[PDB]
Amino acid sequence: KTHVQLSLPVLQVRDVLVRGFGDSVEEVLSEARQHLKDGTCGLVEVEKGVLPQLEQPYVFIKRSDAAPHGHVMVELVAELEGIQYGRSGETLGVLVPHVGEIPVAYRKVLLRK
Repeated sequence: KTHVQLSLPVLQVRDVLVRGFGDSVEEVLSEARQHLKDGTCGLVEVEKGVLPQLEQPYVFIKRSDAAPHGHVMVELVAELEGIQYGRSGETLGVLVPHVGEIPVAYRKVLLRK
């Protein structure tokens, strides 16, 4: 399938134990997709002071369209030193590994895969 329905655990930035997916744009997009597929991917909502507490390169989910079955359609954009790899809509948040942190909420997304 070109798209996959996912429910992403929303984590508080200060709870996150593994604060990024790796060391290159290509690695973080690779690892983010692997974690999304394996159900081991969390989402941190981007507010003032969040991104400086996470590791670059960042992986964003961004709105790709204006929402089947409650799932917002999203795609992955990476960012490293202020340059984005990909072009998409509004940030729904920043993806991080999930290693058992307790979420505050779930974000239903339809991931272009």
